[PDB]
Amino acid sequence: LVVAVQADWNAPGWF
Repeated sequence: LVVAVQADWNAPGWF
C-alpha cells in the first residue's frame, strides 16, 4: 500500500 520497496495491495511498496 506504499511507494518504496516491492509491490503491495495497490502500490509499489510494502513498508
